[PDB]
Amino acid sequence: EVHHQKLVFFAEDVGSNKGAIIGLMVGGVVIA
Amino acid sequence: EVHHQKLVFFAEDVGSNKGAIIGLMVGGVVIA
Amino acid sequence: EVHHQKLVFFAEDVGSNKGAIIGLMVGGVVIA
Amino acid sequence: EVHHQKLVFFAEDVGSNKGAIIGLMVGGVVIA
Amino acid sequence: EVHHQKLVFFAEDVGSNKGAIIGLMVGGVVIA
Amino acid sequence: EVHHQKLVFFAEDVGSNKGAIIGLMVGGVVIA
Amino acid sequence: EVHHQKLVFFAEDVGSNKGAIIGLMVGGVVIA
Amino acid sequence: EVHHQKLVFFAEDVGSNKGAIIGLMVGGVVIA
Amino acid sequence: EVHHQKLVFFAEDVGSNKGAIIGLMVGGVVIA
Amino acid sequence: EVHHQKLVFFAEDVGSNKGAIIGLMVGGVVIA
Amino acid sequence: EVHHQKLVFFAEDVGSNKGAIIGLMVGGVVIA
Amino acid sequence: EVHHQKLVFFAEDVGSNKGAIIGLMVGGVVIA
Amino acid sequence: EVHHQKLVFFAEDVGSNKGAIIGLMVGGVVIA
Amino acid sequence: EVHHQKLVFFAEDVGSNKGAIIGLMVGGVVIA
Amino acid sequence: EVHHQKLVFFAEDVGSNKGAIIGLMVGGVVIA
Amino acid sequence: EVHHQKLVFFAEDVGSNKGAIIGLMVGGVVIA
Amino acid sequence: EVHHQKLVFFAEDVGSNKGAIIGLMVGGVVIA
Amino acid sequence: EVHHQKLVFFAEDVGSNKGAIIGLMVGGVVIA
Repeated sequence: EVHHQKLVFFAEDVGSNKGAIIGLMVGGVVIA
Repeated sequence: EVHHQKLVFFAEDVGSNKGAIIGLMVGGVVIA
Repeated sequence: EVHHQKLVFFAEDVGSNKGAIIGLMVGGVVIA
Repeated sequence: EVHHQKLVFFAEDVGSNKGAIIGLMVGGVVIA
Repeated sequence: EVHHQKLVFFAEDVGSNKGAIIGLMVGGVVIA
Repeated sequence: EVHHQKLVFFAEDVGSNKGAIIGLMVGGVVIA
Repeated sequence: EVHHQKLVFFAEDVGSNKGAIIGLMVGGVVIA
Repeated sequence: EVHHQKLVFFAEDVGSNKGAIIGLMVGGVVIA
Repeated sequence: EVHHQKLVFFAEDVGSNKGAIIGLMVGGVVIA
Repeated sequence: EVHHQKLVFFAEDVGSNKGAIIGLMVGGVVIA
Repeated sequence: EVHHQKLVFFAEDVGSNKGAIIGLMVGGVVIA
Repeated sequence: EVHHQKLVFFAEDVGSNKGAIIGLMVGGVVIA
Repeated sequence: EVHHQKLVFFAEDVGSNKGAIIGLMVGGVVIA
Repeated sequence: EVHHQKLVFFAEDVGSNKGAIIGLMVGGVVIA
Repeated sequence: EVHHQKLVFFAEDVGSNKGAIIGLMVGGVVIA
Repeated sequence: EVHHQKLVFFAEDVGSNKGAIIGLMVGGVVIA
Repeated sequence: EVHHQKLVFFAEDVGSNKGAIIGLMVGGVVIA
Repeated sequence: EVHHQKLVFFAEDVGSNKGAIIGLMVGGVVIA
């Protein structure tokens, strides 16, 4: 029982979130 | 089941989420 | 041969979800 | 076995959130 | 409880967050 | 101790956070 | 005769935080 | 002058924090 | 002068902080 | 609008190619 | 190269293409 | 402002290549 | 043309290349 | 021609290269 | 705004190279 | 103001190189 | 009033280079 | 302090190098 690459983003309870972008390789992003 | 690679994004209870884009390779991402 | 890769997005008791997408290879994305 | 990559972002309870972007490599990001 | 590369960001109880960008190799970033 | 790399940023009870960026190789950051 | 790379920034109770940038190699940085 | 590296900045209860930058190599920094 | 690379800065309770930059190589730094 | 995302692994005039695998999200890869 | 996503695995005049696999998502891969 | 993302593992006029693996988010690779 | 983020691993006229592993986030790589 | 984020591991006229690994957030790497 | 993130591990006219490891945030690396 | 970030490891006219590791933040590096 | 931050490990005309490592912060380095 | 930032480990015309380690905050460095 062992993990290697643990990629968790916002993996939990949340109330209000605006503008969520997840990407190892990205570009040109505008969060209004 | 989670083994070695775990790619999760906002995997849980949420109240109000606006704009959720997940991608390893992407471009030009705008959120209102 | 066993696979140890896992990929997923938001998935649970959500209240107000507006604007969601998942893509390993995709460009040009706009959310309202 | 000396490979252990832990990537946890916003992995917890939160109230309000505005502007969330994650990516090992990116280019050009604006937060409102 | 041993980990080689540990990457923890905003991983805890938070009230209100505004402008959060995580990226080992980022460029041209602005937070309002 | 151990020959490992641990990175932590904002991992505790937080109230109001404005302007947060993490990048070992960042260039041009405007935290308003 | 030991060794370890520890990097902890802001890991406790915080109230009003304005301007947070972490990175070994950072160029052109400005906070308000 | 050789041993483990313990990099710790601001690891306690704090009220207000204005202009916080952490990084060995930093060029051109305007902390307003 | 010490031997171990213990870089500890502000590791206790603090009220209000105005301009805080931690790093070995620093150039063109202005605090308000 | 659509951004510009290129993903090239190899080019013409290869010659002797022995072992070439490409995968944005893949696990377990052994090449002779 | 263009205003879109272009994933190039191989090109002409390859000569000897031994061991070629392309998959956006897949686990367990063995090639001679 | 203009932003683009270009990823290239190799180029033309290679000659002889043995053992090539590319993956944005993978785990467990061995080359002979 | 102009480009912001460009991940170049190798170039033309490489000649002989043995053992090439390219990946943003991984864990567990071995080359003969 | 504004190469903001340019990550080059190798250039042209390589000749002979044995054992090459590139990764922003990787771990557990071994080369013969 | 002014900035530029340029990183190069090797240049033209290489010739002979063995054991190459490039990574901003990595750990546990052994080269023969 | 004008600020930039450059990071060069090796230059042209190399010839022969054995054992090269580059990383702003690495833990546990052993070369033969 | 600062120009910029630039770091160079080795220049051109290196010839025969054996055992080389670079990193703003490293823990546990050994060269044969 | 308010001045150009140019860190150079070694210059051109190296010739024969063996065990070259560079880094602001190093730890457990041993050269054979």
